[PDB]
Amino acid sequence: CPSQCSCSGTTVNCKSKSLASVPAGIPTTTRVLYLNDNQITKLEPGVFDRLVNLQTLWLNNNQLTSLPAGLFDSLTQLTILALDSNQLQALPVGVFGRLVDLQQLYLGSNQLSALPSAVFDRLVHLKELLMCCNKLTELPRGIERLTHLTHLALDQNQLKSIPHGAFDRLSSLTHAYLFGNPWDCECRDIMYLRNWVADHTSIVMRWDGKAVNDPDSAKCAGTNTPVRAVTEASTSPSKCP
Ligand SMILES: CC(=O)N[C@H]1[C@H](O[C@H]2[C@@H](O)[C@@H](CO)O[C@@H](O[C@H]3[C@H](O)[C@@H](O)[C@@H](O)O[C@@H]3CO)[C@@H]2O)O[C@H](CO)[C@@H](O[C@@H]2O[C@H](CO)[C@H](O)[C@H](O)[C@H]2O)[C@@H]1O
Repeated sequence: CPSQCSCSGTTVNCKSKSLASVPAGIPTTTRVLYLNDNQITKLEPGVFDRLVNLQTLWLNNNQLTSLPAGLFDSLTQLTILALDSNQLQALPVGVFGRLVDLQQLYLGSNQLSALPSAVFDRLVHLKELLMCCNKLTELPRGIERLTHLTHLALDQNQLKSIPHGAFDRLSSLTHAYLFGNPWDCECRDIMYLRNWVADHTSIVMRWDGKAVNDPDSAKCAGTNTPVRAVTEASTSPSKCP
């Protein structure tokens, strides 16, 4: 056990310990690793290579700005990875490529404006993808193939539309967060999101400390009128960015 942390069973608790770096002494037997709520500014390559039994890894609420390539490649049994509330500016290609059993991925509250094109291609069992509070301008490629998603959080980004058909195979969705985006309702491309929301009013959620069903929470930029109320006649292909 790291001297700054407490350990019990296969759980290592390094949460809220004012840590500036990942401490030594985490047993290779560890299955749950709390490193959240610290001041970790970077993760060294190979730091997780020894921890092949991890199933849940909490790196949220730190000061991470980048991740080295291959950082997680040994964590083949990982099912939850939390990276929210950091300062991640970009991700390397294949950063999640080996996390084939991952079920929950937290990326909200970073500085991401795009993702590598194949970032989710191997996450065939993913159920929750929460990426609020970044600066995304397009739906990341690959999300349309995460057919097992129950939770998809895209709120508080910079999305203007959703590519046609992107949500149609996400038939297990129960929670979709779309508020806080500047949806461009004069552009003809908004019609897919409009049509999809109108058919899935029960799964569009707002957030006041918790999920609250609100299909009007996806709002048009400027008028702040509901996206699902847009008429096609009011839109035009020539009014798109
Ligand atoms: C990894 C994760 O669960 N992230 C979500 C985040 O989790 C916070 C929540 O569990 C609260 C519950 O009290 O605890 C916070 O942790 C505390 C900790 O308990 C304290 O002892 C001390 O250490 O400080 C930390 C941090 O303050 C967890 O961080 O909760 C937020 C919402 O508050 C979620 O973000 C929302 O996600 C929604 C989709 O699910 C939606 O997009 C919404 O807009 C987001 O705000 C994190 O996903």
